[PDB]
Amino acid sequence: RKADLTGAVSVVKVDEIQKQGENNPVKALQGRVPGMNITADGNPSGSATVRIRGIGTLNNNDPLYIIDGVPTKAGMHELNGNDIESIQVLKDAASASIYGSRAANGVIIITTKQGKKGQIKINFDASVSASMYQSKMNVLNTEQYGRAMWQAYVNDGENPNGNALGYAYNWGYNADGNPVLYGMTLSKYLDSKNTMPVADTDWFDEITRTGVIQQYNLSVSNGSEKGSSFFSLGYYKNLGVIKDTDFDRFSARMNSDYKLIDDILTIGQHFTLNRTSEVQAPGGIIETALDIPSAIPVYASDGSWGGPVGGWPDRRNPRAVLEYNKDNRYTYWRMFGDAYVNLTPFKGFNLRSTFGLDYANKQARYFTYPYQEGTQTNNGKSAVEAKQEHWTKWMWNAIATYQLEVGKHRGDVMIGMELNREDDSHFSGYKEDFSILTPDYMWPDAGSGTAQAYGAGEGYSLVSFFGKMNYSYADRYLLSLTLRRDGSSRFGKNHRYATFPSVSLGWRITQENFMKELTWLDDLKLRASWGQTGNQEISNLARYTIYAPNYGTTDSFGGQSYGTAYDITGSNGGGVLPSGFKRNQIGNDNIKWETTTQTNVGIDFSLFKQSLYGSLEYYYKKATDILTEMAGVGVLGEGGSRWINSGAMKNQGFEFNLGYRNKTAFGLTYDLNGNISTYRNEILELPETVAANGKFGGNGVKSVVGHTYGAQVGYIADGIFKSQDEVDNHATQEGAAVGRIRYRDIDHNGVIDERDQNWIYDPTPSFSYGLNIYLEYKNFDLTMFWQGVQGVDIISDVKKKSDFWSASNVGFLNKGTRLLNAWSPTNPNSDIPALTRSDTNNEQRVSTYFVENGSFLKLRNIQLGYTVPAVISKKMRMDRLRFYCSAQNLLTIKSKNFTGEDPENPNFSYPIPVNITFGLNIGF
Amino acid sequence: RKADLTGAVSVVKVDEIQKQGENNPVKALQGRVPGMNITADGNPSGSATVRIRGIGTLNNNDPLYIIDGVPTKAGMHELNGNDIESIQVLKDAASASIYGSRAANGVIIITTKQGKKGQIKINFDASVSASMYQSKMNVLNTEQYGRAMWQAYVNDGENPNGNALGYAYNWGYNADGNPVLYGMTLSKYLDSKNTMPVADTDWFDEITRTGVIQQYNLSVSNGSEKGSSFFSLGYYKNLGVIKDTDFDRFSARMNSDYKLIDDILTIGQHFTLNRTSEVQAPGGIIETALDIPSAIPVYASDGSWGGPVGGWPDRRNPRAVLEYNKDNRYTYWRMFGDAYVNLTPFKGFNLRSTFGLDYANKQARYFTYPYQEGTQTNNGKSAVEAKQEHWTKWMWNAIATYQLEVGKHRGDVMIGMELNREDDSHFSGYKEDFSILTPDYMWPDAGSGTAQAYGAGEGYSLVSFFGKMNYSYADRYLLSLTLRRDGSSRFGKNHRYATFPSVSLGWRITQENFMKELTWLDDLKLRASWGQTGNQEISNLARYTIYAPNYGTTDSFGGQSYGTAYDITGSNGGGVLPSGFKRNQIGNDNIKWETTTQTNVGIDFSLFKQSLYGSLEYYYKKATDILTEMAGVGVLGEGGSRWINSGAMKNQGFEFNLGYRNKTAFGLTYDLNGNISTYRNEILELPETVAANGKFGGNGVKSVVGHTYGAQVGYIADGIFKSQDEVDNHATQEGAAVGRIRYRDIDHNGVIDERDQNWIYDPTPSFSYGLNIYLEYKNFDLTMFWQGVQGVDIISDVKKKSDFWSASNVGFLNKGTRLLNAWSPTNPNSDIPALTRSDTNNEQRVSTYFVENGSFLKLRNIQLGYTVPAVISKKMRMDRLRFYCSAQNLLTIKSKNFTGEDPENPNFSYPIPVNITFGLNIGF
Ligand SMILES: OC[C@H]1O[C@@](CO)(OC[C@H]2O[C@@](CO)(OC[C@H]3O[C@@](CO)(OC[C@H]4O[C@](O)(CO)[C@@H](O)[C@@H]4O)[C@@H](O)[C@@H]3O)[C@@H](O)[C@@H]2O)[C@@H](O)[C@@H]1O
Ligand SMILES: OC[C@H]1O[C@@](CO)(OC[C@H]2O[C@@](CO)(OC[C@H]3O[C@@](CO)(OC[C@H]4O[C@](O)(CO)[C@@H](O)[C@@H]4O)[C@@H](O)[C@@H]3O)[C@@H](O)[C@@H]2O)[C@@H](O)[C@@H]1O
Ligand SMILES: [Mg+2]
Ligand SMILES: [Mg+2]
Repeated sequence: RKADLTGAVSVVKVDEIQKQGENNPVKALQGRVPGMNITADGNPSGSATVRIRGIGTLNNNDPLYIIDGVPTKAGMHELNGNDIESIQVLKDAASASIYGSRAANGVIIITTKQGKKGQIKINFDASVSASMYQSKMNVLNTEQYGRAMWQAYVNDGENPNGNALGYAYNWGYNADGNPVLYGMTLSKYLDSKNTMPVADTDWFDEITRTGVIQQYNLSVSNGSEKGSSFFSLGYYKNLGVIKDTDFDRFSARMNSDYKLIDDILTIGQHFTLNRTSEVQAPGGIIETALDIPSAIPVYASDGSWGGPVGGWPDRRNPRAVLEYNKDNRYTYWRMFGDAYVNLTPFKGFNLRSTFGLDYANKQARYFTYPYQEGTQTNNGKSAVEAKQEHWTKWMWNAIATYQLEVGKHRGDVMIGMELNREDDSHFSGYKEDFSILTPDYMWPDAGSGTAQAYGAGEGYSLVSFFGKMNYSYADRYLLSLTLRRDGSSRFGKNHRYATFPSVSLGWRITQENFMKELTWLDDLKLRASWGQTGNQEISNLARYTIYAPNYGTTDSFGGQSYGTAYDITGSNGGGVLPSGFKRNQIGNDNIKWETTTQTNVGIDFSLFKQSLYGSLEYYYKKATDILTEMAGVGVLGEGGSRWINSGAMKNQGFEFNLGYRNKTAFGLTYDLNGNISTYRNEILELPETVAANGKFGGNGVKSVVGHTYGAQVGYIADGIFKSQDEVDNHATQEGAAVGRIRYRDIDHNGVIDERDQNWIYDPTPSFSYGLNIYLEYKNFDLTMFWQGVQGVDIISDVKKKSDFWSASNVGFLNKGTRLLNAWSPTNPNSDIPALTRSDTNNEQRVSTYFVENGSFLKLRNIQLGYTVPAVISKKMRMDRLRFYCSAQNLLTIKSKNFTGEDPENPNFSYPIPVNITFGLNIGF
Repeated sequence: RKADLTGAVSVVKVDEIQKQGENNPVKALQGRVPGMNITADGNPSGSATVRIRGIGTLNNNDPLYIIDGVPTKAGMHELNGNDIESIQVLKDAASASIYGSRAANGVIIITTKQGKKGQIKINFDASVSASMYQSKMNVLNTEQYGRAMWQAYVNDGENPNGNALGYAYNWGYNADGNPVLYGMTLSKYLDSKNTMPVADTDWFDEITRTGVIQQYNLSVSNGSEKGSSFFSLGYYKNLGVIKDTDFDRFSARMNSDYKLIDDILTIGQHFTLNRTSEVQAPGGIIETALDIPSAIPVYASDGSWGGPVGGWPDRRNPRAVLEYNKDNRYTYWRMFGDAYVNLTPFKGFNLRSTFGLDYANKQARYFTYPYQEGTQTNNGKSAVEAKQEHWTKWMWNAIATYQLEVGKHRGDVMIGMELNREDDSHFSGYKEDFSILTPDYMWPDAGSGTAQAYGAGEGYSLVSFFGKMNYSYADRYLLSLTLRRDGSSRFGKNHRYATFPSVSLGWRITQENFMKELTWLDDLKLRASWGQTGNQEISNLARYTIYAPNYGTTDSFGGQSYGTAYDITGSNGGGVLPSGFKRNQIGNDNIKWETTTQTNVGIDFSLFKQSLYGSLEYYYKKATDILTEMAGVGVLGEGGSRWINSGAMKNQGFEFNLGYRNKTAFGLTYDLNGNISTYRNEILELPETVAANGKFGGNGVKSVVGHTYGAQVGYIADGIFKSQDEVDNHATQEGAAVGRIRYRDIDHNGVIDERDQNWIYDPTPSFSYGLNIYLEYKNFDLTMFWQGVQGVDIISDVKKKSDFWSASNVGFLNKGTRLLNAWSPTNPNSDIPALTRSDTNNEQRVSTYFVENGSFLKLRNIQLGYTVPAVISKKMRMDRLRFYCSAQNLLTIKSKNFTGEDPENPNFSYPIPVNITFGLNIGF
């Protein structure tokens, strides 16, 4: 049962959602909804990025979740998703407009479990899972690193014995004169102090482990004619594959409703409390682990943490970083409550007053221990940072609804007034100069150094007046008209309020009398919708020219703190220096709402006695007057960024969902759910400065206007130079040599320069598809979900340090194993460029070499279960007893062009592990 | 129905509690419970101090509240007391031992409302009240202040015109030579800059207002055979009489219970969330208002805040202080949840697992604005202090109970394991050097001055194993035996655990067959109890020798910060100075539990068909091995304080409760509830240093051992010297003169010295009584509650600055009106000493002059209500509709000896106002 019946509505089967056993219900529906992209890195929390109907705006694209009628934008990883009864996604502007003013990026409706009338039930779910690392990046060992360094040295013509890294090479020349390596030897200690012995260390294995996930839920519901109630307690814990990273969550949900005065009066409430404690991996931990060479031992001779010495590259120990970061635990309390009252003066009139509250508390204590890893140290810096953050959102809604059933005409008229208020604040203290260096002793009162205080606050408000009218004729013709008047505190008084209309039409062809003989065609409906929605998801202080007294107490990297504090006297400090103000941004009083117009056409069909159902959708989204933050022209200096309505986004998309469920003669019930979606995005208008800096694409070389959002311009790599004759024949370029990347001459001017660039990267897949198979046979239920993406290109940063030697910010870094298969006179059948120590050809530039085919098809979740027969369960008095074993991310298929692994996450972010889970469900 | 039936249990009628309309339910029962003292200053919050059975320990005496089986010690002002169904107070150690290990100071049982089976109900309560200031302290106006100053000057023999305060006196001598004042004149401006004009300002009226209190509660309950539920929403707001002080609170409570598996399994939960925002009055605001003379204007000539100039005393403007303190608003979130599960393997066995959580969050932002009030200023100091505090308590309880009903013998055997864990933390940031000086701009990131960070954390744990056995023979002989094994983390391993037994006996005389003819005697029961309880309410870090790195970042008054930071180089600062550690206290590994033995004897009677009921109780409490924090001997220096078991407290008390309810021929129902209680406290053992410093009494002159706790030693004032002959006849003393206080010579040595002191102050009332009258007549209900205290002495600090001139730390301060009635040759019929400018006689010493009779009798709450007749309510479909008007603290009677006002609060704390309230109750 769709709650709109005339728009693009996707209903998610919650039974399959809980089968995957994911903490975040959103992450479970990664590819089960057409026109919906869910990206998850794989960290222990269920945090993920959601994109509905592609990218339709230049500001934040987070969709507006709605739970029990309360809107929000926070992630669902911090909420208990196991007590969800129904999930509805509103991807159409006309359908989602009536649910709030923040429906620009789509609306997701989440309904919590409630006690069913006339029965009382309980459900206890237990789940234990083991997570194993699968995308183990292959890196060179000590011998492989030495061989690669020797190959680079001999390719560059330098003496390999002058590496000054403890490597002694016994090598010679073959008959053809190509250098050949016979053997290598290493000094026992990398330094002259004999404190860092050489060893073969698997850093990826050292920093990874086998995580343990435990989930325990207990829900009880009780219904009655005078009311109903529901109480759920949930516990979740996930240990990440990366060491010293974990996330656990307690959840308590209480829902109830009461009917008084012979069903005239109703009072209901839905409340939930969550407590999530998490230790997160440090930024770029995978990058640090990959960069550090395997020759560095984990522990030194004296038992201290190992580190680079002498000429080894300046890379911190990933194991020591994880050990020091294990105490950076943050606690998050989530408060999601709602109380509603409903009154019915007569049969057709309803008045609902609803109050919703969302209170978020975050407390963190970050520690900075003194470390000395060889030549890497922080000069004995020890510090503590105690941070507190508060978020408070409250919403009040007044709804008046009238329904009439006169003749064959059904008419619903609803009006509503909504008020939203959000207030955010944060404050933190910083202390230094500790002695014991333990979490127990590291408190700000126990410090003896410089102390700093930080603190900020902000907020906004929303006012909405909405009206919805629905007309139904003969249960065959449906018309919907809605109007919205929305205002926000982020705009000036002149442009505070804006009006948004939406219209929807629907015709049930199967109800027409001219096809009564079509018994096979059970149902057929054609619907169209044209709607307008408003977007204002911008900075709260957007229309004000912001001047702030940035003294310079905030930590900055590279010294570009831009603080305002100068020793005008010239006493080299010693006190409070004079301060001032700096401009953060230039205000603009002409900013207004961003108008997104959505046109949707849908065909819903159901054939063979409601067995073969499906829907086909075509949508066109056009966003104009987009509030974009343009940067300064260059001479305007600091604070030149300002918000302006100079954007234009276009999205043309197709979606197709199909489902076929049927039994079998011998007792097998098979249900197949197929889904496919495609979309095309385009940028039509953009400010000149934004197109020049290329923040939305183009890399600052060409304007992204007229091209897909996120498209990147780069060079074209036409293979590599296999001979000097090839170098001479090709157009002249800087750094051209044998074994180097050959760049195509686009304009045929005879020289390779900055103008030989074209559009090479397009982050738009050809189509994303999903397939869910459910089989029931003799109390055995098997679930199998496949998700695939075809026609998508990906930029691989791992390739930059796996296909080249010394292609990073620093040299002598550890590289990938496939680097051993580089081009050489001995091995001419290779496409990887020859190893070198100097990047004369400048191979770090953006080109088609780093663009790979991201197409993949992976088994997201497979589950085999056994249900106890009813007679045994009744003998044990149990209503239901089930067991199941599942595998998540067990198998995947990638393209041959993709040289790396894990096409979903081809970057240095958190890896995606394989989960093996065993679970039980009891229905006492 | 008492939940112990064999111990000292007080049942509080909740219907009368809600009649008073107080935010704190505890404050409502100020004198309705025998042997229970409730002290409330009168601030907008319902904060109050509770003492059960007198003072029985030298450490914190706060009783252990229990709500829904969850123990706590936080005040009930932050919780919603309007949803309470029953209140039980356990003042006996034997009865309260089984409810927790913190029952040393008594246990209060609070039960929340639950849905009654088979019905569904709603109650809406509205209340609007006005609070008016009644205890307006009388202070001298400009003319009265000038007259008093002239009288003091002429009494001291100095020239009154040399006061240098702008007062010019035209005065002369009478026939007898006594000076007489004819007239006075004042300069228009108190300063030479003509910026502070003279005016007659009523500071008490200026800083006080008429407060408004609003209360709105809405509760709904629904019961069924399969479970029950209850949901309550409450809002309270109180504006204090002192300006810029207020307290509001939102409360949401959800209770539910479910019965599954044919009543074998039960799952229940009780949860409440509270949000209290409060701005409190600054410390000593009443004292500051009284001290400042009335001649100081509220506003200066230029419109700025007025302040003293020239020779006027250094007193800050109370109105300006209140105006600057209005932004010191703190927010407090309270989380009180509990979930329990019960299983019955068969008829007589029960297993209960209960988990309770108490989470408290406090966020405050204190502002320090730059002020310049005449000569009073802070050198333009502006600062912000952002403080965050977290408290987290969690308790787990496992209870196994068995009941047998064999023959005439009833046997209950219960065992239980309880675990408690409390963790507290706090951190704050401090910033300075602000420019705009508004709450919006005052944030730590916006500051430009020195920043400080403070932070601390602590906690403790409790483990308890308890067993209770109850035996009943013929429903006539009752025996109870309980044993407790309690351990805490605050002690060492050797003395971690302690054992506490308790025994109770009871005999129902009315059940004996030898008095079957006593029809009038409906019921008579004699009970006795002897129990032992453990007390460990001490500092968490009590057994450790504490060394802390107190750098000196904490604000201190007078410069005694005791920080550890010295400029050993001698560069006058300019950086981080070297620091160290200091000893806070000396540890003691021999500390153990404090053992309190309570012996109670009770007689419960009920006569005339359960119409005249009552109870008489006698209790003896003996606390030994009391954990007291003794100070250093004097040469031990800092950190000499340590915890030791060297205390002994004795309490002998009597209580009597009576109640008579009866109807009348013409239709009047009268219920009278009388209560009386008395107690005597004594200290038997105490450490020598504690007795020497006199922290528990004696004022450091004589040991408090063998005397009542809090007793004070002082001189004896035998009137005043009315002539020189009286001075000559009396024993010689320093400062003796005509009109000065005469001090009795106790030892008859002929000279008044420090040894002429005796016990003068005893803070033990002779008896405290209460009387509640409830009258019902023709739908009119009248409630009248009187509370009286007799035989209590009070030390009046107001007298020190109302009966003397220049008796404070500084001179020329405003004094009371009664100071005008001082002794003089013109007015010899007076007991107030003659005015003087020099305290040669040293009248500031503790003496019987400042000891007054604190006996009082006040109408705590009177309420007249009208209930709509049932037929009209049914016509309007309402189940109940009632209105009421009430007065709180309307009338009081004091003793003639008490020269001041408000005997309950005779100090400079928050005043107690008169409340006039109108309320309505609706039962839809
Ligand atoms: O600084 C960028 C870098 O650091 C992070 C934190 O690791 O961001 C710092 C700030 O992000 C905040 C502000 O909301 O929250 C993000 C983290 O807190 C969590 C807790 O659940 O999310 C809070 C809440 O806000 C979102 O993150 C945004 O809508 C939602 O996803 C979520 O519901 C957690 O998910 C985030 O890690 C604030 O807490 C930090 O000060 C990272 O975000 C980023 O990588
Ligand atoms: O410094 C003494 C003087 O100042 C007060 C605050 O005005 O105490 C200062 C510190 O007391 C703290 C520590 O708990 O709380 C007291 C105030 O906060 C409130 C908020 O509801 O109470 C908090 C919580 O702790 C109790 O006070 C003790 O168990 C409980 O009553 C209550 O549940 C509020 O009631 C108090 O005013 C801390 O907040 C301050 O830093 C006063 O206590 C005292 O007069
Ligand atoms: Mg070219
Ligand atoms: Mg003497």
